[PDB]
Amino acid sequence: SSSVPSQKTYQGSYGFRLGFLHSGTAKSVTCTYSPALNKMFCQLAKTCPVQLWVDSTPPPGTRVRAMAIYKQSQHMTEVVRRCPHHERCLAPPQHLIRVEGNLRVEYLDDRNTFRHSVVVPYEPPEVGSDCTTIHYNYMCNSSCMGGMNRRPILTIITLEDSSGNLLGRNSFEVHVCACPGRDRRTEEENLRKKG
Amino acid sequence: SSSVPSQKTYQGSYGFRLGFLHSGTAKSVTCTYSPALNKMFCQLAKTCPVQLWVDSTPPPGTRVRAMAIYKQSQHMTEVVRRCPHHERCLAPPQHLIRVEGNLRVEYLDDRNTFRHSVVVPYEPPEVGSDCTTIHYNYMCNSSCMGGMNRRPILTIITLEDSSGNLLGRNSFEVHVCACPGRDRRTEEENLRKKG
Amino acid sequence: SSSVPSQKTYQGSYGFRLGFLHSGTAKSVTCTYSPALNKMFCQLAKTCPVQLWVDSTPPPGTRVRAMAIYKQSQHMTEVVRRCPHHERCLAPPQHLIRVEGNLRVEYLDDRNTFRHSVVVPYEPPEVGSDCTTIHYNYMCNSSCMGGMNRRPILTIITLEDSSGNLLGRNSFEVHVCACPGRDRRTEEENLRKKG
Amino acid sequence: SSSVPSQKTYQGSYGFRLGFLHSGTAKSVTCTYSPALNKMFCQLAKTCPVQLWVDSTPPPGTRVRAMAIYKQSQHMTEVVRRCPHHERCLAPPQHLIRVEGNLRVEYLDDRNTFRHSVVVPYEPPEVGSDCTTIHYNYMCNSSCMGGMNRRPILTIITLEDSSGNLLGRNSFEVHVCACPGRDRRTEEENLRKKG
DNA sequence: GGGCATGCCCGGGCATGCCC
DNA sequence: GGGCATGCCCGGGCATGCCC
Ligand SMILES: [Zn+2]
Ligand SMILES: [Zn+2]
Ligand SMILES: [Zn+2]
Ligand SMILES: [Zn+2]
Repeated sequence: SSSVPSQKTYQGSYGFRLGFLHSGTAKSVTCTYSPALNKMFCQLAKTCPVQLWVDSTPPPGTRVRAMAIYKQSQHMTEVVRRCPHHERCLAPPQHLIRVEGNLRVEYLDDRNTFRHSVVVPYEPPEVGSDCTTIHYNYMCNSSCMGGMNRRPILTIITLEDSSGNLLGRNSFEVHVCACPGRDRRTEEENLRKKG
Repeated sequence: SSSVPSQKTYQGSYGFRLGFLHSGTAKSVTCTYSPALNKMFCQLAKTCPVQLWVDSTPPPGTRVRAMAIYKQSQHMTEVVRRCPHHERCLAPPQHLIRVEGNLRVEYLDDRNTFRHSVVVPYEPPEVGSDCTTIHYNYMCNSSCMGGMNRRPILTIITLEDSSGNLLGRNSFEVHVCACPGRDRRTEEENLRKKG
Repeated sequence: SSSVPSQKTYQGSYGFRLGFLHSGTAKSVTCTYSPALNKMFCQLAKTCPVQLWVDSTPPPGTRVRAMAIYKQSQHMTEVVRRCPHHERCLAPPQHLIRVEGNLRVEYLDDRNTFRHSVVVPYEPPEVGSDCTTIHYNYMCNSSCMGGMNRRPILTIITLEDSSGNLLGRNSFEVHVCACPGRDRRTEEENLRKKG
Repeated sequence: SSSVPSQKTYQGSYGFRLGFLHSGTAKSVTCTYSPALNKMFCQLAKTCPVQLWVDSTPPPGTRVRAMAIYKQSQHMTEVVRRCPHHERCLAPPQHLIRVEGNLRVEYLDDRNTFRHSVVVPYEPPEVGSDCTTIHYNYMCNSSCMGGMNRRPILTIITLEDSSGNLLGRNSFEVHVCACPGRDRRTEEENLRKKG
């Protein structure tokens, strides 16, 4: 059995999709999302709100899981972990991705694949709104030595029922950096000029 | 009975064929496939994704075997092994080909032919995709002294049922090297100018 | 009592001084010493030869101690350590400075000051030469996150008798980096243009 | 105590010096010596005759020892060994340097420094000649992967009495290669043009 | 002996954490 | 927000085992 989780978008029978909030591109804005690149640019240990959108309401007991994988083919089979520095200085210190502001968060270390994930219960949007927001946190920069070490990652968000069935899957690239607005504008300019 | 395994393409009743991802020809790209040559150019100990495509779904318990053989007639009967340097510094150290990212990988040392092979279970593409990707690893350069020693090899991929029936066979040439982009462009140029 | 060791040059009654071998300024030469800056530029985990010169021969049992301290006033009281990444992947893993090629090397963790040092016996130059060379090793880049973190250090070399009397002291600045030739030429140019 | 043996020439009270025979510079001559570079160019596993010259006859029981060390500073503390390939395919297989045609040859693995050496008894030149020749053999190319790996070496010849006293020391650089005449002419031309 | 292929050295230059 | 320093990617090119 493969230890590499799928990243292919699966909107599923519930119409599962992600949403992200517009940001305003200061050089060091705390987070900013590029629709053209399907890529979040954000700062380490700071809030990265992700919206959950569904056409049909999931069944009770549905869970929302987040997992990071390296985007490039030569690194895909390597588990994404926190670097030794940020690990040394609740959430186990080896986990890259945290969820803030949720009382039912669980951190999994898969017994077979060794991959990390963080799971919270799915809550339908309150009577009166269109989506559900999760406050994620990335605890390393993409550049961290001994961790992501300048390798781009994807975050895989899966909607799963209590029985474990995959109900939906979406993914976005993440670049954790000191200056999200600068790096977003640079990669988007490179895309237009040399893409 | 012959100890030289067949390399002849046998697409079989299941329409078995291999696929490879386009790469972009940097001089030292980690892997790049040449369709004109049916030849993978890749770097040692780095991921080499190979796609499995089928027209019909194989029965349960189907396995996928990979095995290296020397391409040239005068070397065909010699077992392809890891060189002593890379052998010394679950995969046995003598095996050239490894599979990354699979929990059910098996390494075989044939009791009679002494040939090495690595086997994983066949998994059908997930509901929502067209092929299955295996992450292969070549643990020597083609040039390694005491190993391949600058001799070209073929990788033979066989689809086999649990009973051992050959369901399909495909093969591609491999050149493991420091600069796959350079060597691919050089051989393709030699093919055009002097082939 | 102060836990900050002295860096002031004390050539002493034995005429103790340090020497360094000229290098040739390739961009990524493994080590190169700048006399104008009294500064070694070297690569991590690679040999950095340091010459011991004396006018008078030290008594038997003399020892040679090396110790790193931060050069800048605001960091001087912080112990120089290996960063967590290089620590994790006879020399204790927390020590920045190692000595290669000596059978009588000792690594000290000071019980009171917590500072690290590495000591070898002093050997007089062999009948027929002018100095004694010690092969030092710096196990982090100056830029290492969670370690030196881009802060310049000094290496303090003390000649001590077996009783612990300070016989001599010398020091040089160290910049461990990927391209010692580039960084040396850049700092020397900044010194000339704006020093 | 240092584990790096001295390479400094010590002609000593017996006037100890090496001699080498003129060769004639075919591209692949089996061995050829460059006086300008004090450097032997030779082929692997082939005879490399070295002459021993003395002004005064050594005492009975004098021994002749040969030992290889890396010439460059960043490799000097590493023991010079045979590569895994030539080790796998009398003299222990890990030893680079052998002596041919001598019935009293000894191979030492130093218990403390781990360095290899090969020793034969010193014989004075027969009544009627000026020097004594030893037939050395280098069992790897300088290029061998996992061995010298393209790093230049020195051979240190020491004349020692039976008690262990150093009587004399000389050294020459060695380049073991397929084409000694080509590589000698190339390095000598580079010396004139860019030295 | 002439010349090719290939592992790796080499300097130019990019990206990114952080000083200013 | 502008700009510097630095680890490392990148293509040019050298050296060397071996084919011819
Ligand atoms: Zn980190
Ligand atoms: Zn190998
Ligand atoms: Zn470090
Ligand atoms: Zn060898």
